[PDB]
Amino acid sequence: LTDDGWLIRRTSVDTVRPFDDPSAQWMLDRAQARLPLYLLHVADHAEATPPGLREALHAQDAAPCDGLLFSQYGLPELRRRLDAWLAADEEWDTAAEPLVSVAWSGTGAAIFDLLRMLKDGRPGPSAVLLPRPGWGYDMSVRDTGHVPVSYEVPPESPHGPDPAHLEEAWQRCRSEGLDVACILINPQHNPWGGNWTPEFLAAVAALAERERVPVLVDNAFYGLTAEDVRPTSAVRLLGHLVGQELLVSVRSLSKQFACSGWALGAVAGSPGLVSAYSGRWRCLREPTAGFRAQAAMAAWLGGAEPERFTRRRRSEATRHARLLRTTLRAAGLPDDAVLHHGGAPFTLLRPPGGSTVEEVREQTVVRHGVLLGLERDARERPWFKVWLGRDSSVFEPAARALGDAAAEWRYR
Amino acid sequence: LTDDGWLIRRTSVDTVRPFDDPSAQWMLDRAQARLPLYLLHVADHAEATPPGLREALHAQDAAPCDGLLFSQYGLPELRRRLDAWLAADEEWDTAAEPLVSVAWSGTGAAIFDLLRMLKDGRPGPSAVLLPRPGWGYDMSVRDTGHVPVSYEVPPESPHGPDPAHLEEAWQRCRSEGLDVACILINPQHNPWGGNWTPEFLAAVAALAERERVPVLVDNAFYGLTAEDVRPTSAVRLLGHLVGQELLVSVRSLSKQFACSGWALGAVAGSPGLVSAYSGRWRCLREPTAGFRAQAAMAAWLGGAEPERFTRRRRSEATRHARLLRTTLRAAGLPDDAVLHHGGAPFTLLRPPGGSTVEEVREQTVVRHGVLLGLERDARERPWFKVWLGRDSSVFEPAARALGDAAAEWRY
Repeated sequence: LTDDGWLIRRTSVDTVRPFDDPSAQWMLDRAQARLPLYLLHVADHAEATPPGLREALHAQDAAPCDGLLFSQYGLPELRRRLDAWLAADEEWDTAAEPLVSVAWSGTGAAIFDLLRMLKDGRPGPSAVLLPRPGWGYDMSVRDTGHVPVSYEVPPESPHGPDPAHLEEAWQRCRSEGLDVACILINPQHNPWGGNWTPEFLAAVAALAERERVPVLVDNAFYGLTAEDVRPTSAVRLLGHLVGQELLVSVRSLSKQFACSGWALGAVAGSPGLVSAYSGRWRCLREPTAGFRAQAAMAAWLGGAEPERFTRRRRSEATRHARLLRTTLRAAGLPDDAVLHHGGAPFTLLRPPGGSTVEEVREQTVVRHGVLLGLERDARERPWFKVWLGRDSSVFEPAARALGDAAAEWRYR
Repeated sequence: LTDDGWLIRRTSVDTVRPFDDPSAQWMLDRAQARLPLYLLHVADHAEATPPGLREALHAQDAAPCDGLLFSQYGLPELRRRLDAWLAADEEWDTAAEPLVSVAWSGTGAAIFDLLRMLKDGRPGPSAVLLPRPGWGYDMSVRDTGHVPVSYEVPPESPHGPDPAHLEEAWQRCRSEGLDVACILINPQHNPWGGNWTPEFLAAVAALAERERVPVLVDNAFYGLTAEDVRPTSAVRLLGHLVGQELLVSVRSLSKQFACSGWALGAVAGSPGLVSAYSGRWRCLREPTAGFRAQAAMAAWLGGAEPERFTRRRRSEATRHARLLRTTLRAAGLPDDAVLHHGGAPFTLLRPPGGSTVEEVREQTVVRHGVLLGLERDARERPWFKVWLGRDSSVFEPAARALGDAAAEWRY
């Protein structure tokens, strides 16, 4: 499990094309050739679950736990664990009175359900303010009936956007005649890894309060900052929006805790928004599924292994950022072509000048097995995105292989 | 476990109201009093999984299997398994060339994604033809931008609707100026338990072909007919629509195989519709989740237990329909107040005349612990729906309690 070929040979090889993105074939060809493959382009930890988690899944054989459950909020032993755990972990305002609900099919799907909820009763053209680049929010915005109007997040900024970026996007809503339905923020940001500021959050809150527009917080990486980076807690700083029906946060558990297949998460915030989400806008569409996974996670999350695993992941993200930096320096990259902000486990690489970046991307897989992400800034300048949150057993050889590849890159 | 109170005490008791339907409180009060509770209103088998299925989850510890998958169609070992299994079980037309895809968050959710895919590119008002009553299709139709235009399915018909019912619905689309986007059918029908006819399916196919409208088949209960009832196979009879991009079926595995929490199912049919569903209209919304559950179910489906479990469920459903008929005759109900058609595991009870049916429904829980479903026909006449697909360990005491309740009813 020191590389990722096994994952593609099992989950991608099929008698149908597994997806039509060009990277699908790059990954297949590398994996089927049984050559080392390193997937640094998607933020997963597929190589292992945390200690104790699979055991917790098996322990739930003690009682029947594979039927549908009779709560629109998820399994109560999980829901109340998340309420306590999130309030402590994110340092929620004790004077706010939020409601917490389980999401059991992915927080991207919870965002979709939240956005279609906010389209209800809105005949007029509507906008969602969202970061660009963002983690797949754009299609959920379009598919739920809104216009995506993005605010720029520069890759170079260790703190992500500034209020001026939000204002520019708001002014495009003004001139396009689009009613703003939601402001979506991602303070520990995928893909750039910025840690967003109280300044920016206050600008978001002021716009929310002025226009009566809810804020949607994606906290997937709140718990995965670098060791020397204290995450900005948007729910703490925006606590006054809870009682105004202007705040909902979503936070995947399966990302931080290396169980992406279980698709468990928390939806929390204003009680009207969250109760409407949970029943009307989620449980009419999907079943009350995930009984066993929720019970296993309630037992696991209530114990001692979550803190140990989180501390491990944050120490790895820090060490891997440092190892990538020195590896790429030894390969000949200039210091300023390697950025790591510590708000989420991503390192950003400026691709070598003058080559077609998609070609460099493919040749890195073909020649050395490493698949990186590709993002672009507001002027379409390309950046490679390197996910750092793999176990060291995979990241150490992946880093070495990327060092081999980057020595073939020309920096002038 | 010979009742259901354990399930409500674990999954409904909380510091928030679990849902605002009045039945939530009836269920809580009975369960929290630790008096026998029998949930016969939802088609689940929460009391137990089939032999070998939980063991299959353990066996998957042998390799890492809790990350995201790199296929928009689900885990290949499951998808391949379902393709072969469905083609044999439903006797698909060997001349058709369908595509099969895994659904991993519920087939009601797959229907939602299919319906919103069919709204794409349609500014004009559009309709979905659907049965009334149906299993929750109506809100997916509305929430994906269509107008629900229902065709009547009479509870009394052991074969469900006739072509005239479909035509009446189509004519309402015509007079309202609604463009038909989809015809949804449920041949082994929830809630009435009819087994729909080749006649009706032929009328559906003729309408689909004439108007170029895809058919969406819900086959949740295809494998759960009574012992003496061969299910009508819509995909077999509609095989010619596959190549025309006019057929998609959805089939939950988790109902038949008593693992509803795993929310695994199959989406199958026209390759353009199914590939567009799988990627564009599902994987941009949902993560490629369910690795371990899909792997466990693929392994389990490769053994001998699934066929044994299915035979057992069908035997139980048939025995339970018989036991309810005898129990309710002894309680004083007329024969025409107790219907079981055998197309799915439901018995229909006509409530006592002159009582308020929601009151009778509540009092049956309060006094005897039995929760029945409530449906109505096209003239709003009420019927209780009794789910039969529970283990006998639960159903036998449930039937005794329902007999006790029904003896208090006036016929």
